[PDB]
Amino acid sequence: ITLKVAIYPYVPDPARFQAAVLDQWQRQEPGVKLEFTDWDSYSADPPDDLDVFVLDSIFLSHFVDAGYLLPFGSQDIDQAEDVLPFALQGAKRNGEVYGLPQILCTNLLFYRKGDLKIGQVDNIYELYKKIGTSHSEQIPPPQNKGLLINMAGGTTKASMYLEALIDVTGQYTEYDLLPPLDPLNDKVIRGLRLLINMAGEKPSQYVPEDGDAYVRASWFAQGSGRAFIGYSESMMRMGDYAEQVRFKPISSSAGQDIPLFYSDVVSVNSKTAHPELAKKLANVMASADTVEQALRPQADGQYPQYLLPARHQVYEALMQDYPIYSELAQIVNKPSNRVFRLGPEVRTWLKDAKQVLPEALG
Ligand SMILES: *c1nc(C)nc(N)c1C
Repeated sequence: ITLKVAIYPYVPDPARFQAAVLDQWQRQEPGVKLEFTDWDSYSADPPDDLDVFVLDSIFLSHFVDAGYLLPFGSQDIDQAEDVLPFALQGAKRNGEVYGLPQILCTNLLFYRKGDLKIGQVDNIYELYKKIGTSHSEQIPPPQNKGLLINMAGGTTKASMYLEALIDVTGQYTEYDLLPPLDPLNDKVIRGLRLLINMAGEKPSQYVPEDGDAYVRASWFAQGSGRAFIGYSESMMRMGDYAEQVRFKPISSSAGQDIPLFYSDVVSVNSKTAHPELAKKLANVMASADTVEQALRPQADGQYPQYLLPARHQVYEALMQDYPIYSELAQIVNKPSNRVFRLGPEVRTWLKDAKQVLPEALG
């Protein structure tokens, strides 16, 4: 018996995840072989021979209604009480749990220590009041000037549009029915344009030819820009500098915010020939032990990945050695937090949004 598995591809160090999963799997099932494969939910559906895999929850509704996944009954979920409540709830559809939460993500406002004025900023308009508009298109921005932020790519901008709308309306929704692309929401568009105005056009739309997703974090640590909005994982790349930066959650408006989080969940193929064994592996990949092992440094010169876990036990175990995880645990335990979900017609809607958003954003 060989199981085909795919870990989440977009992390600072996927090799650390692959080694943690293999190590933990072998402790319970040394005879069942694992064949690790490359798979991305943003540009592909689940292959028929891919047994276990990790996906971004915006695609969960589509996969469920298409008959691709195998639901997890209550007796198929290990230590459900340790999993953050909002994360567990965001993994349900048609009354069933369709995925096991592994990683969570959210943009944060990074500023340098000593710069107390930015420490008080709570939303993008207050940020604009402090740093103002960019006055250069150079890449990267001048030393200690402007905002660093990745807004390159269609789905990123489409995602940002939909998260902002929920803040504008002040009511959470899983978007079972996606919104009209014609009468576009003005408040949301003005907000997205403010971010571009603060960061510069070319700098905000830049894509490195080597595909380094954490390049803006390296520019910030070197002295570029005054503020940087990016995921928590950006800190692994900062390395030694991670201790010198400060960070806090930032809203796209003055209101109720409703903190939204991207959630990467572990699911099982409805077509798998090994249902219980597959469910056993899904639990291992999402267990507190393998996630802690994947986030911790595994060789000399290595730094923590700084990814957000979905179980309480991981934050507790990483805290002593890495005090940064204490502030991340606090952000993640807010009562109002929610998982970012999109309707069953995501793919088509994304195609349509690509023909109208760039023009609206200038
Ligand atoms: C979290 N959030 C996003 C949007 N993308 C990645 N890769 C992660 C880990």
